[PDB]
Amino acid sequence: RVANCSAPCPQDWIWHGENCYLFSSGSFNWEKSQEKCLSLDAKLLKINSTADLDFIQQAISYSSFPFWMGLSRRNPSYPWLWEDGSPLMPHLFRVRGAVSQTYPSGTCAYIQRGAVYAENCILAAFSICQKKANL
Amino acid sequence: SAPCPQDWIWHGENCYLFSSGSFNWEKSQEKCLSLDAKLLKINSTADLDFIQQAISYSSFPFWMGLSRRNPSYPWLWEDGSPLMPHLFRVRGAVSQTYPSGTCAYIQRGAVYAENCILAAFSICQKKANL
Repeated sequence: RVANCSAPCPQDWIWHGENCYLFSSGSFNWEKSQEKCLSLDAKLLKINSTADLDFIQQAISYSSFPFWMGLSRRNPSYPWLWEDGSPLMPHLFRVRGAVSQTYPSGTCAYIQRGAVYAENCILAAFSICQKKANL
Repeated sequence: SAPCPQDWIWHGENCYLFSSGSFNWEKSQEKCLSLDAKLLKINSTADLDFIQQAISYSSFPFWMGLSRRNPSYPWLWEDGSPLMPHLFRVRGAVSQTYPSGTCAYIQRGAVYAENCILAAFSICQKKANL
């Protein structure tokens, strides 16, 4: 039961800093991508520092695909919030794009080619999960 | 004692790494050795599946440790072992002779034959500390 050595991260994940990262298998709407990470006892990507940003941009340099992050905005009236209920801080980046009240279930942000964008949560895209590294 | 270093992908008995630059087969092999690794070697259908998963989101060609001098030589990995019969089927330029031989790479889930002289990204692998 108590770990013989215990790896920082599970197999197929990527270890960097105090975190483990897992790249989605395919395209799913935001709500589902969220369910996928929660089921693994993790969460959607939350960039909380420059090092995280550097790592992700590099780990996603090989792709042109959109990767959902755990950031959403119910509608224009509301603010951009991460999954843990905390606000979006300025310094890191800006989410360009539309926040439409016609969108069925709010607006969600994704990362693609280094820049962050806004989109109808209902659409499908790849995602990135994250958990603290086992140390 | 961590299985693999940061940025590597721990899967089964090994660690895996996507290269930072696009080079010819020779230079790519040099780069993997420099990292105490070798070019990717697929020992089964499970290896291949894991690879495609990791490369799903990319349309780039990734060199692997498979090659031969010309169509008269069979496909062999760097270590000398042959290509297992039922793993995959190498497509593309399989009937040509290149001064620097024909090398293989994975792109879009499929394996192709190409002039070793050409550029491509690569996948390096090494044993994990278990």
